[PDB]
Amino acid sequence: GMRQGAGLGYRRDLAEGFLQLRNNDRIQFMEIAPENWIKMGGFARYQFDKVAEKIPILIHGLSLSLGGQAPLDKELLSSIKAMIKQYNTPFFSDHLSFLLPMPFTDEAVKHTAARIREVQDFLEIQISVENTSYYLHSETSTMNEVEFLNAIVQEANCGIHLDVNNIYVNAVNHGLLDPHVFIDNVDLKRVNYIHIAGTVWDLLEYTYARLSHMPPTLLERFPPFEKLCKEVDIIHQLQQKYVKKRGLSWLKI
Ligand SMILES: C[As](C)(=O)[O-]
Ligand SMILES: [Fe+3]
Ligand SMILES: [Fe+3]
Repeated sequence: GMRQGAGLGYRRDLAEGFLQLRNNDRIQFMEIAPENWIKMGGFARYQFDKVAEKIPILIHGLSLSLGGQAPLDKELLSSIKAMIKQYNTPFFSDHLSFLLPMPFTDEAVKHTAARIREVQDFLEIQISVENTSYYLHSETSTMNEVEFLNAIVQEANCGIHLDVNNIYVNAVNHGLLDPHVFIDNVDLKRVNYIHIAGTVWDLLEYTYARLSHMPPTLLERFPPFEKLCKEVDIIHQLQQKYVKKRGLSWLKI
């Protein structure tokens, strides 16, 4: 325990800056993918484990493919459960995929929701689903992106890991959903984790003005460590502006 506030993602090449952090007052938590942890060497893992003595961890995975057709990877799920136990961190988020369009249909909602309920049963925790950029919008879609997300997470009864940039990117690429309409309609009571990497900064403020609580917010990004820490201080200063002005509580994971 315990994750709250503003954090930074772990990379083997930032290990020297992470290992010099004397506490988690500034970098309040870090993020790691299981796909990278699993394939760490002995010394890379040592450095990581040594940083995890001071800086708590959230697990955000790349490859579980929650809306995919291939059966769920039990070898991967087992490493996720092992990490949750090892680092004492009862959180997990991943993505829907990764050519073809991602159709926002009820058939895909029911399919994805059902797999998320299986992942939840195995891990014995509730997971969060991250909104991602998609390349091709399906002609067959019966709903828009925020409807789709909302529907999946309400039918799986899981959280939302909200990525601000991915909202902006789907608005730029497709022109289908105003990022302001997105945030106004997202099930914000379910957002327990946020990612941010100008107009996008303002979408963070727009979200912060509307959430029910203040979740952990990670700077997602190759610049030098202390620059990355100054960017994290700004996310945090922005969090405190909104916790103060709106009387919010900090969500602690
Ligand atoms: C780096 As992403 C598209 O999973 O927020
Ligand atoms: Fe992601
Ligand atoms: Fe992200």
